[PDB]
Amino acid sequence: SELLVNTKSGKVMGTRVPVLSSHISAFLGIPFAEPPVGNMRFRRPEPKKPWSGVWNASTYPNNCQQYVDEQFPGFSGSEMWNPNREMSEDCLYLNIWVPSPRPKSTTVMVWIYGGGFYSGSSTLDVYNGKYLAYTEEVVLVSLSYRVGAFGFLALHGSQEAPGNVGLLDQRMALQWVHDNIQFFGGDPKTVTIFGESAGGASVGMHILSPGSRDLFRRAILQSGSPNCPWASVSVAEGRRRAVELGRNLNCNLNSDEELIHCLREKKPQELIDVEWNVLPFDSIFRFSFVPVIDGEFFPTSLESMLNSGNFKKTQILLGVNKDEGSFFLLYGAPGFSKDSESKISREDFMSGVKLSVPHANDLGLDAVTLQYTDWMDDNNGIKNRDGLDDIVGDHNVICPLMHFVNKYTKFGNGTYLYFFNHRASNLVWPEWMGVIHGYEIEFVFGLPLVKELNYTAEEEALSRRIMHYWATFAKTGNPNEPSKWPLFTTKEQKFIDLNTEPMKVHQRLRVQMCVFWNQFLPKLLNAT
Amino acid sequence: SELLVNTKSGKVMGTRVPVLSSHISAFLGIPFAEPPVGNMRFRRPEPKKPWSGVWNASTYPNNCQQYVDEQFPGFSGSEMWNPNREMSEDCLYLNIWVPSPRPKSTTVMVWIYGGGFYSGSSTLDVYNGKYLAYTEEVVLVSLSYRVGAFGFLALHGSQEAPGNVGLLDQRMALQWVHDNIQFFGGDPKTVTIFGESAGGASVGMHILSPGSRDLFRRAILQSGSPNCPWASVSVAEGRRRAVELGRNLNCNLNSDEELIHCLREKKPQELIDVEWNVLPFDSIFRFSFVPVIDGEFFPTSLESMLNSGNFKKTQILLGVNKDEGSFFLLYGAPGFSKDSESKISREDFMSGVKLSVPHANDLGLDAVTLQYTDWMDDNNGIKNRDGLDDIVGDHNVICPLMHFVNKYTKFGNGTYLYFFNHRASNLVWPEWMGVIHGYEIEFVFGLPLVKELNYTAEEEALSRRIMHYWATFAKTGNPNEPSKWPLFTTKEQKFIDLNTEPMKVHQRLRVQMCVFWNQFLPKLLNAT
Ligand SMILES: Nc1c2c(nc3ccccc13)CCCC2
Ligand SMILES: Nc1c2c(nc3ccccc13)CCCC2
Repeated sequence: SELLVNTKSGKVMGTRVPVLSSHISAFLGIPFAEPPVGNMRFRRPEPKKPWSGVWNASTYPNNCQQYVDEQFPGFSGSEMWNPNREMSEDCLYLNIWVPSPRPKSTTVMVWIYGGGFYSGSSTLDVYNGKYLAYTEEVVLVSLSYRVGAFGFLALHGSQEAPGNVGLLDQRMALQWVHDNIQFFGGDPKTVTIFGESAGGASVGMHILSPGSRDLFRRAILQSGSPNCPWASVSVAEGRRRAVELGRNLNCNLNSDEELIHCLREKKPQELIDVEWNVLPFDSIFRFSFVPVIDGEFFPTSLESMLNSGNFKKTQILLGVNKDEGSFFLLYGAPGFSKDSESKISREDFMSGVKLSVPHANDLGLDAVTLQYTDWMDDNNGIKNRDGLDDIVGDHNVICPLMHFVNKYTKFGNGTYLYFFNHRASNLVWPEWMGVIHGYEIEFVFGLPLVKELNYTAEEEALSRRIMHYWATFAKTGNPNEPSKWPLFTTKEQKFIDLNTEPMKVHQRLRVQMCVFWNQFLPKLLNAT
Repeated sequence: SELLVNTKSGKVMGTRVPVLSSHISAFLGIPFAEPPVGNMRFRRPEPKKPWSGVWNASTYPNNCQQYVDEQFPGFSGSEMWNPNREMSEDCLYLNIWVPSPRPKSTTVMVWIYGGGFYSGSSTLDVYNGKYLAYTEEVVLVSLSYRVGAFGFLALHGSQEAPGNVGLLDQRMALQWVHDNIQFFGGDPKTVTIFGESAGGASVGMHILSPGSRDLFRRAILQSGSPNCPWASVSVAEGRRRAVELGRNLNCNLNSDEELIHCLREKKPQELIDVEWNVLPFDSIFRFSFVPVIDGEFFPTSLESMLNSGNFKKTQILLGVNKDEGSFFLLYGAPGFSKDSESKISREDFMSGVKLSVPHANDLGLDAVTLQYTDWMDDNNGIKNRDGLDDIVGDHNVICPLMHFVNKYTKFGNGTYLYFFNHRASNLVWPEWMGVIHGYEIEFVFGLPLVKELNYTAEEEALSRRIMHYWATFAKTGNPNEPSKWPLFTTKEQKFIDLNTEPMKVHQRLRVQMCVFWNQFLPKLLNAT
């Protein structure tokens, strides 16, 4: 055996993959649900019928349908994130990298990919778990889940297209892992789900959803938080967008049945083509088809849940990157461009903030500008570029995350917080973008170990520390082997910097700005 | 003669006063209007009937009735500001210090005292013009004007008690100066009115009032601005307070006639006793009987006037002191005390801001706290003490002054701005109060020249510079004799520090904070 495994669904043949100077076993493309094609589009996933024979798990699966990014065709910095396999609706599979020799029972790390809920692949090279599995000796798996319309369309009172289906796909994979990781050497009672962006937000959504709390132990959230403004919509909104999509394809909108049948006949690409049209406003960092607060997956509003402790209580490890805004600005705010150093004028500055705070009213926008502008240097293009980069970041990633942390820490069983602020020496994006959203993942997956990728030795050191913290936290529940990375406490809110220097512990990650967003802004907008 | 002068009202005999190593002539107590006693209380001042004989002008006049401050009885720091002569309703007189030998025609400086409109005397030792008159060879005069109820009660549609009467008294003295300073060697076409606190606000009110624009050339405003929130009330409000006072003395409130007669029978002290009761709210830095925007003295709201250029266009010299709040906090905010270093708790901090912003709503207060609190050190007593000291100062003196400057500069003929931030070495108030409101006046009047007062030599130097700037500006219109004290421009808003070091020019005095008060706060409060 070694490469032959009997799972409760059938047998699977993997491959021996080279890792550094050795090998590992890899089982790629194991199906975990029935292909949600045909009349199953938009419906919740079915558990997969067992198979006879041996499933060949030697190649990656297809990727789900999604919007291909071709804003900088050929550019590696963007291309590295695009589906590198044939897209297909039939894309619910999972991959597992297992050590050699196969362990008896060891920790498991399940990776849930990001992509703003409209994109993502498990087959990307920055998600190749061979290095982590090998260096830390853990079993690592990667899920697949429907993104976009296909995974989050939500005609609420319908069985044909209830929302959150992509969320259910995640769960189903979590189930299969629970019920079969043992045959691969993993301990089902010690699986940690980790994810970034929408993945990190999904993770926190599993910590909240009653139905998923039991299929995992601990969780890691990277630049994501379930309460982030771009991660959920009400049923009403989902309906709104669902129908709006329908009219863009000129579907009969007299009933959900008609609407849905119609959408089920359209070719996948047609859906993607008009997907970005249904948003209700001009905005940046906002996605169309996202999780809906439907009353099932989430019993109540996430805010009540956070306030009542209605969530799984384990320990979590989470964090943020220094320049979370960059990517969003560069891709859709006027004035930024990849080959320029993007100095923004006050005109484009004000245009930017409108895009970042789509729900603010005049007074709100005014309030934001007040805080983010250096009044004694009002028209400085560099300062304006940077201020915008912090508006997007604080509003959309840092401040909601800090909110989550504070409400979770009251009842969780430990919290570790990091601030990743290192720019890879080989970054191909411009220096103005800084430490970009998505850029710590190279570290967590150990790509610096690959000398051919040109990282400095000091960075190799850094990913090994990161990988260890991640692994040790997954096993133990504390990232430190027996300097200490302090626990985060509501009292003395400590966190650490995660860069190549001697570690520094700091306190109160972005308080000043975060009280503005978490307490002032909302009141303002409500009073008005 | 020398000491005998014929004025258009009658002859006056002065005194030769020692000044340093020499002498000067001083004419103290020259009447300028008919004593507003009896049935004239509350009424506008009459020009004084000429007299026969020689008026003996050898002693100071009586002081107007006012509230004596006895919060720290015997303490010089407070006592220095209390009436040092018998108070009387008969107090409209003026004083003039003239050089020896009498000049032919020279610049004139008329001092209008401060006191929040409820107090003030011209006879105080820090307003003794012998040093200025001598060192700079100018004619210096000091007015007297009714303060409190007696000078600002305002039953609008009444001839018996129209408002702004104290303001008219100032004018009348300005008239007499215009019509007779020549007999003392002064040039009526080169009189500069200077004043501090309410005096500085009065000065700006003369620059605005059509009726006074012609009796003076230039103006100096120290820690005051006509648009400061505590300097004026609407006719409605004045009526309100006028009647409220009436009920505290149980006057018949069926008519202005009854009310007024009643108030005219009360002894002066009764009025003072309940004077502070009529305010509409708990507050700090707010006075009861103040100028009313009546449509006569001020044709329109001061804001329209500022916006339309409806004001005298000459050059002005104005400024602020570093710690304008101190005195107000110390006198009526909970937690501050003279012999303690007043570390304020967040409780008293929040109590303080409520007192400083009596018109803010919850959201407004919230907005202030946001800006003035150091969120990463929330409970620091020192930081809270200081923050409050800046709330009061920025809200009540610095920010309105900067507003005035900006609107005036568009149409004035030159503007010079200073930031006085030197703490006298012999200050008897605690170090936490810093550079207190009122404390530059010692400098402007040259008391450091008096060696018996114990100032350092470096301070002697400082008052001579100050006195020169003040004198030279009064003559020329520019404080610099032919480093330069730049003009203030709306473009590059320069100002200078006025302390014993090498002069520094800075830009944009308190922009950040001032945009909050001048533009944000008001909108907020209006939207809500
Ligand atoms: N497509 C991208 C994704 C991420 N970052 C990116 C950064 C730049 C350009 C494209 C990106 C973060 C994870 C999700 C996908
Ligand atoms: N009574 C006072 C006045 C001023 N400052 C003071 C400062 C401390 C205590 C009393 C004061 C400034 C000018 C007006 C009067």
